[PDB]
Amino acid sequence: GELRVGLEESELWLRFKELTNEMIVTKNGRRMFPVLKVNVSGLDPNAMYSFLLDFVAADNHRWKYVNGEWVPGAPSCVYIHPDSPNFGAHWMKAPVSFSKVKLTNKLNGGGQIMLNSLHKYEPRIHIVRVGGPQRMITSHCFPETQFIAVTAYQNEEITALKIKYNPFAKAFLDA
Amino acid sequence: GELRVGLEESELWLRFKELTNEMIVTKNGRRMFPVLKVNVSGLDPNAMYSFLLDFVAADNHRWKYVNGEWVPGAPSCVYIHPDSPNFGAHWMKAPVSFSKVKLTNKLNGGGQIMLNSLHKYEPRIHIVRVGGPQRMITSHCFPETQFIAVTAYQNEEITALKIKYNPFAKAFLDAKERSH
DNA sequence: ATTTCACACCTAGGTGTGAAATT
DNA sequence: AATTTCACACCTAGGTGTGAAATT
Ligand code: NA
Repeated sequence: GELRVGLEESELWLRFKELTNEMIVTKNGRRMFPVLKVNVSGLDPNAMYSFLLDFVAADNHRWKYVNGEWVPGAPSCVYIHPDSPNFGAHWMKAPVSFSKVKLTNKLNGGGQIMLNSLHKYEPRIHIVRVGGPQRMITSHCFPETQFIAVTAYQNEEITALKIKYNPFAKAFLDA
Repeated sequence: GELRVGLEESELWLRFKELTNEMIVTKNGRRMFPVLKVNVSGLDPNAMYSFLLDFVAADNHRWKYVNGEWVPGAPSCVYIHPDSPNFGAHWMKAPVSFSKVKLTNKLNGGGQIMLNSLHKYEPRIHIVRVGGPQRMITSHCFPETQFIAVTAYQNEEITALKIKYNPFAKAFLDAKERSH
């Protein structure tokens, strides 16, 4: 196939993956960091597509953080990228960033993807053809972006990188 | 026809309009206030459309504000609404607000609309069918939203209404409510 | 007469913190 | 004790008119 989906900023994602990544989930929705950003080529530049994001279990068991390490102890709803629907040229000319998806531990509203806390999840992206002869769906999972949903950060080394890179955490970037 | 396009918050618009509305233009682009919003019905909920905004000259005069009144003394580039392209159901389920369009006097390529200062303009919206059997471009002009592009507000009565309704001007609101 | 621009002051909201609540 | 919640200080990000200054 012509389609090519690449995870942008993989170096940054692997820095979090190494220490086991954590994404805060809140009742009101919490943005991800790092932000999932995808590079796409191979779409028809003049065809219409919608990008979808959901979250798949990365394993089967509940997780627990004890003594500085992670120990064992259903697919989410889908989020539509706010640029959808759009032509393939739009999706290809710049990386598709899911900067506005919010993760939550309660089904309290729309636009927020509910996650079960202390479980490992893998982001999965779907490219949906809009108005073609037939339905085209492609799935793309990125192992580098696996994480455990938490209500509070467990590994402080993750907290440090979150502070180091998320501009919204700049006030804590003193140390 | 089936299509129906009407202006949201027309009452607010006509408050500026009967004073002679004014829109600041800057080098880096200035958002409009009030924001142009339209209610759409009659579109095919499953067909694809884009919404386009441009500005047509409301007359041939240059304009001048002297002693508390206005006096005599080419269509713009088009702004594509950020929700474009989208299904008719998306356009119809809520007003189409052009809250992010920026008006400038120095066209420097940032997606902003260059206008001529001290000229009178009328927002004009275009609904364009996206990838149908054939073209469909409608146009809708809203006489209520006519305005004069300015580098600085001339009519303080207009400035007061900006301060009263634009929440980004809230810092000046209390002193304005104590006037007259 | 007209345009420019740094500025204070806002809207709007995204961070981790840490005390507290919940279990 | 493990986990969740929440008000908070502190930021990013950027939209206002003001009025002193600059430009014509
Ligand atoms: Na400009």
